[PDB]
Amino acid sequence: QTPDKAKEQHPKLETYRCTKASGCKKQTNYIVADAGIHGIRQKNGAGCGDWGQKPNATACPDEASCAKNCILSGMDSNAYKNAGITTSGNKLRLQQLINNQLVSPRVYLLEENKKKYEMLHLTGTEFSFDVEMEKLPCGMNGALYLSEMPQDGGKSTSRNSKAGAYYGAGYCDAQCYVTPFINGVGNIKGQGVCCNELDIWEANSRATHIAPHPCSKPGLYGCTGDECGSSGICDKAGCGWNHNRINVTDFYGRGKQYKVDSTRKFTVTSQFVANKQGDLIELHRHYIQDNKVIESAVVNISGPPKINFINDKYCAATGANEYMRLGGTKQMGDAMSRGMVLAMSVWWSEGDFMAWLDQGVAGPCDATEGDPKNIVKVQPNPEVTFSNIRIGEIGSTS
Ligand SMILES: OC[C@H]1O[C@@H](S[C@H]2[C@H](O)[C@@H](O)[C@H](S[C@H]3[C@H](O)[C@@H](O)[C@H](S)O[C@@H]3CO)O[C@@H]2CO)[C@H](O)[C@@H](O)[C@@H]1S
Ligand SMILES: *[C@@H]1O[C@H](CO)[C@@H](O)[C@H](O)[C@H]1NC(C)=O
Ligand SMILES: *[C@@H]1O[C@H](CO)[C@@H](O)[C@H](O)[C@H]1NC(C)=O
Repeated sequence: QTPDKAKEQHPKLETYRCTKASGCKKQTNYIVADAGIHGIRQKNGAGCGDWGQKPNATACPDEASCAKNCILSGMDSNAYKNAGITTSGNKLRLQQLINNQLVSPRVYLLEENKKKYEMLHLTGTEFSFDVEMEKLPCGMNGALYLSEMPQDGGKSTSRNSKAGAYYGAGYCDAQCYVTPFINGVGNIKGQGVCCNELDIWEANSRATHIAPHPCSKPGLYGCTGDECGSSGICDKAGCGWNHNRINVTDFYGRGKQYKVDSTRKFTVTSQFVANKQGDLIELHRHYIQDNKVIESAVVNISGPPKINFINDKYCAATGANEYMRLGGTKQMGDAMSRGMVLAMSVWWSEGDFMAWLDQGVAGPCDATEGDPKNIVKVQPNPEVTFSNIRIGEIGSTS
């Protein structure tokens, strides 16, 4: 789509780069709403296509026509605020609803110039954030994750690609979903938009999940047919780690009866460990609440190695077949070494209610309190605040 002339006022976010020897240093970074949330319309006010579908056929018979007919509205400060996005110092607040409107924001981190996404190379490094999870009941998902999206939003791929990173273009992930735009251009062939993805944090106040999703093609890839499927080029499932699935159900939850108390603020430190050859071999996690290092808990079911981190032995043992088949931890770390885009969102699901995250062996929720219609009864205004993001040498962020 072709950006209109309206001013874009990206919310400011302070983030930190750290070293054992110098500590953490402040950086100016910007937050950008997905291209979609900006508003992509035809002049007659019609839209240019729906998630899961290719673009308007009349507006986008071809790429150039699509580029001309679909206009993207710039988002100013109030636009950002009505989309549920706000920042303060080093805090980012994402609200799920604004004035009874489902806004469910997805935002990406920009470099200080606003023209490129801040690309993060996490293999061999450490990543930490603080999160405020209390206002997230069952069924909700406050996600902090990375996707191997084009740094420029796709702009260099075509003459017609105009939105760029500056307006939130070029999203992808390991689901390979068919979206109306690929790389900032009409997705005329209706391909799935794929790419390696690292889910550092997917949670609500009742359950958390960690999950690397490797893909066999580098960067953003428009899959076709089977390339998009279960045995396709991406690991749709991922190799997850939920303390409730490895039988340690008192590790994370609301209240004093849990090691990490989801009703209060806490720090989430993740450590991506590399071998001598520079390949990712293991993913470590530890928390900080009340000035206390809360170590992750060992596997408490028979099968997996008795460890408290992700590695290929664990993933293999836990039935992460596609993960292992598409290259496992080394493949994921190669995307992490090339550089990935930080994505942050708030969402819920009318289709399965996030059951994979907080029901059965995943958590303490029943089969209906996660329903979006029930979620607003429990918590009328679901939200999440991620803050104090600091990337740096292992041992210096938390
Ligand atoms: O459009 C829906 C919603 O999607 C998330 S993106 C989601 C990715 O698609 C996915 O790769 C993961 S969610 C995924 C878990 O990672 C995986 O372990 C399990 S088994 O399957 C779930 C469900 O697909 O991570 C991201 C982040 O959640 C967007 O963030 C939302 O904005 C939109 S509304
Ligand atoms: C495509 O846009 C045209 C107008 O240009 C509109 O009449 C039609 O409904 C659109 N198709 C869909 C599925 O929305
Ligand atoms: C889960 O752990 C509890 C004790 O911590 C144990 O009693 C139970 O048998 C375990 N479940 C499995 C399947 O191992």
